[PDB]
Order: sequence, then structure tokens, then C-alpha cells
Amino acid sequence: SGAIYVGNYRVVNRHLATHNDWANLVWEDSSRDLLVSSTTAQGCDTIARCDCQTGVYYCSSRRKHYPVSFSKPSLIFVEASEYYPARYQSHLMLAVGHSEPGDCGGILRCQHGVVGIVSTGGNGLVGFADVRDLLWLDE
Ligand SMILES: N#Cc1sccc1CC(=O)N1CCC[C@H](C(N)=O)C1
Ligand SMILES: [Zn+2]
Repeated sequence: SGAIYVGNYRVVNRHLATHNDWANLVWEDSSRDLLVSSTTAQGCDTIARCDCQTGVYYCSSRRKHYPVSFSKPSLIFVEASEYYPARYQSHLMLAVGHSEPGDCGGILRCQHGVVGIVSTGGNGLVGFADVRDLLWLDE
């Protein structure tokens, strides 16, 4: 679990969105596993606007932060789950690192701010949904 709070927005994994998130929906994209809902309180996270390929992510299954090198956002095949059939997930970045399903929502950060959130994993890899291209999150 986990979310990004920036301005009057809350960014979460679409497969983990709540009834309140869907009732206050701003935007959602199944192909990215992202959902953004509106909030009544101000968010203070800073979104990174960069092409960093190194950063640190929070891994709840280990209660630890890990430094990682990660790939540029791209279309990557993702095995079927109870949330989606087998498909290509877009704007996804992979890194070599530990992740378990409950790890979704952990933030990936670089020196410039929030890069994305954990969205996929397995076999010693971790995948992050990028949020750096969502320029509207800041206005
Ligand atoms: N094992 C393992 C890990 S680590 C983080 C998530 C997972 C499981 C995982 O990859 N998914 C299940 C939930 C939906 C995800 C998606 N974006 O389609 C796919
Ligand atoms: Zn950066």
C-alpha cells in the first residue's frame, strides 16, 4: 500500500483504489495501473521532472529503503492477476530488487523528488509506475 499526495491530488495504484478514490476520480489509466483522486487537504510531495535512472525506493516487505538503477518508462508484458488479464503495462520502469504484492504503492525517489510508485514485481525484479510525465499534477 501507499500513495503520493501533491496539491489537491492523491495518486495510487489503480488496482488498490478505494470507493472514495473512485467517487472523487480525476483520472485513471488501466494500462498504467494508475488512479488519481481529489483531496480536501493540501499535499506537499514534490514530483521529479527529469530523466534520472537511479533513485531509492521504499520496500514494505523488508521495512527498508533500497538504492536502485531503473529502466526508462516503457511497455512491458505483465502476467495475469485477479486485477488484470495478461497485458502490456505502459510507462513502467524495472529495477533489480526485492518486491512482494503488498509492496505496491511504495515510493521511488531521486534527488529531484517523487519518480513513481511500485506496481509490479517478482523473480528479483521490481517495477515502478512512472508519474514524471503527469505535468498537470502541479497545476
Ligand atoms: N510478486 C510480486 C509483486 S511485487 C509488486 C507487485 C507484485 C505482483 C504483481 O506484479 N502484480 C499483481 C498486482 C497487479 C500488478 C499489475 N501492475 O498488473 C501485477
Ligand atoms: Zn531525477
